[PDB]
Amino acid sequence: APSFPFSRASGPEPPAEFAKLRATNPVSQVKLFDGSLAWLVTKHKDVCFVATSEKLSKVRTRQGFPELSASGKQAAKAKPTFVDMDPPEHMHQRSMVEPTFTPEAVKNLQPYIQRTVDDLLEQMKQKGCANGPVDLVKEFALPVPSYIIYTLLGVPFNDLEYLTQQNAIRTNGSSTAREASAANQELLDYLAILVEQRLVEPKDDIISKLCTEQVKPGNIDKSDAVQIAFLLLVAGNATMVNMIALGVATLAQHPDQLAQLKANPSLAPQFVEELCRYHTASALAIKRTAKEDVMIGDKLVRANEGIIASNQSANRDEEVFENPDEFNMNRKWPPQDPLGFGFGDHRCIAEHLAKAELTTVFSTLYQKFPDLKVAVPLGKINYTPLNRDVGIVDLPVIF
Ligand code: HEM
Repeated sequence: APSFPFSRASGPEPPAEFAKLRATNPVSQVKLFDGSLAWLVTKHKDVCFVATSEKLSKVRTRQGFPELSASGKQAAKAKPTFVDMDPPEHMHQRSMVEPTFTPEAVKNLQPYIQRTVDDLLEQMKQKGCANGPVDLVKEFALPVPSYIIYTLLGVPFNDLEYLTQQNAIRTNGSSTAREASAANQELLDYLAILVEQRLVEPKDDIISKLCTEQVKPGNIDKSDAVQIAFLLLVAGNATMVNMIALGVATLAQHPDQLAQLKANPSLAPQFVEELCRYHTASALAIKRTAKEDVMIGDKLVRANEGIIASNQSANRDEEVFENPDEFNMNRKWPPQDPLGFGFGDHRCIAEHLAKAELTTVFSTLYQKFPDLKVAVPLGKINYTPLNRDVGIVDLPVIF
């Protein structure tokens, strides 16, 4: 049983193991850091099965759950939020904050997403590059998703820059465990104060809605509200930052596509669709434990055994996506859903918001900076460690 997670074949590529497994052993056992075993599912149809089967559980207190790291096993001890719940608890809590993320709500949020992007671009422009290239991640990819979610949660404008920096420290590879936990506790402390404040004088934000609709009636307590707000903040932020950076690098990598996008920003939506399929920046979030025996392919997964369903592999499944390893914004899409945001009840709560942010970014970036260019050989791009999810640490650009 090979050790898992696997390492990316190279900076921008997925682990080489998946293609081989999809062809010769689509459902196989892998070995986790603690020596335990787990079933790895690599085919699109099977990943969808795991994501929706009622015989599988997301509860991390179940023996057999596939924790992939030492830290993961520790976090599994904290009280759970909806990300780690099964029905009926799952939707009972998730529906408390879903309103803000509906397709309709996100459509109404579009002008705000656009002004946020426009302002950040203007700041990056007036920040010039006269004395050298700028780091597109720090100056743009990081603040876009950060300012948006923080603002949606209820954070005041003046605190955005500092809070964006602290949240980044949580996941920065350079941060020490101490600095990471310190930033973590700090954000939690800050949200606690926001909840106390909003309980007294509610405003138009997620935290206020939680306080008024759930804390006051007694449906959840203050700490619960804090944890839910924290989940929404930390869940997909770092992924959003990486997707934006990955998007720019990909366009640099494929001049033809960039030319087409520049000529027709209306293609932004399809570019984003292909990006979320091609670069599956969140590939280790579909995990379960079997509540009872379940058959998947030619394998029997016994009760209490763990399962990891790779949506990254599913997104390269040649049986669903023709020429899966080719980035093609003009790709002819199959009836099957790409799985960059998961599948089933747990499907990313912010999928529509995420796509709206990316679409806004790629329909505006090259309009503002037609000559935007990565100011370093593409082969030198600073990617996240190969043993981690795909992403980019920093990206020097000129425009
Ligand atoms: C391009 C960026 C993003 C990607 C690629 C992404 C991907 C994912 C994936 C793969 C899952 C697992 C879904 C499943 O269990 O099937 C997920 C869950 C989740 N994401 Fe995201 N996400 C992104 C952005 C966001 C943002 C912006 C937020 C925060 C506002 C967010 C909040 C969450 C939450 C709370 C869950 C858990 C949902 C549940 O279990 O019910 N995501 N995301």
